[PDB]
Amino acid sequence: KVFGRCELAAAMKRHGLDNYRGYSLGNWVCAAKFESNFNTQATNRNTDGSTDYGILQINSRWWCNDGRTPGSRNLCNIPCSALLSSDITASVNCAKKIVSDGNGMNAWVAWRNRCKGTDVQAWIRGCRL
Ligand SMILES: [Cl-]
Ligand SMILES: [Cl-]
Ligand SMILES: [Cl-]
Repeated sequence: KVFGRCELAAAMKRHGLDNYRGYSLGNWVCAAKFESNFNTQATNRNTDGSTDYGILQINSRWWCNDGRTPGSRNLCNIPCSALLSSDITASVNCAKKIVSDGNGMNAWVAWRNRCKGTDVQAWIRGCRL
């Protein structure tokens, strides 16, 4: 599924992400835009052999099991393929654990490089939330 901007903002808000650990909804929408272009099916391979999965490009090195990332952890206790669903629930619950980990949303490289310190409220402008 490729979410529309406001559609995803609403789904994210419903799943408790608005101001979760202090990060306004715009931050989350911005992150998803640059991580996956709002596509729940996005996968991308990393140089170390891990893979990033779904709307928030959650990494098999730490957070999910894909059975092909030697030495990795599965801290969200889910198969990586569950992060590719049209329903964002699994990605959101895992994202809550990631963002609580210590470095906040800096865990998402695209958030740090493209969203952090920007006018993130523009991502939710005009949306019915
Ligand atoms: Cl915002
Ligand atoms: Cl593995
Ligand atoms: Cl959803």
